[PDB]
Amino acid sequence: SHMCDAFVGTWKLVSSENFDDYMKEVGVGFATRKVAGMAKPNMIISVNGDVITIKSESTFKNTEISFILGQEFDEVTADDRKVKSTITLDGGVLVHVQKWDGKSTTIKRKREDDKLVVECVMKGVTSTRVYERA
Ligand SMILES: O=C(O)C1=C(C(=O)Nc2sc3c(c2-c2nc(C4CC4)no2)CCC(F)(F)C3)CCOC1
Ligand SMILES: [Cl-]
Repeated sequence: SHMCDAFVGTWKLVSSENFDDYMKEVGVGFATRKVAGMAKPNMIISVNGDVITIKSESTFKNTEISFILGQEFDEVTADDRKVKSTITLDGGVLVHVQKWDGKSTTIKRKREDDKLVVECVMKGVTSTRVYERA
């Protein structure tokens, strides 16, 4: 067992706040924002040895990353940015930093009660997306 075990499973989106504005800050175009904002993804998190896999599954699009904590990887985001990403565990929080074109955004995942809370931040704009077990 590992601390990361509290994340593993299949999670469904139950609430979203400020996501359109977060996407605007990131640079997502209008049509993608509208379709993304309508999505109700499932988030599937699994671990095999040192490799963590996170899959986001929705209508329109499925995206999946696999990574080792602390080890940078190149990532194509759901909005088609090519970014360089690093994910670490900081005091029980999974912290995902994405860098591209001199910009940065951070996505944090935290277990709070029976929820998986996702906080997305770009400059001063935060979006909070709450998932529950499917
Ligand atoms: O997993 C999340 O809740 C999180 C995110 C999420 O779900 N984004 C989703 S789902 C989803 C899409 C996007 C999306 N994002 C973005 C920019 C903001 C990054 N452009 O498109 C597009 C296609 C889809 F078919 F509609 C399905 C993004 C932020 O980090 C947590
Ligand atoms: Cl780490």
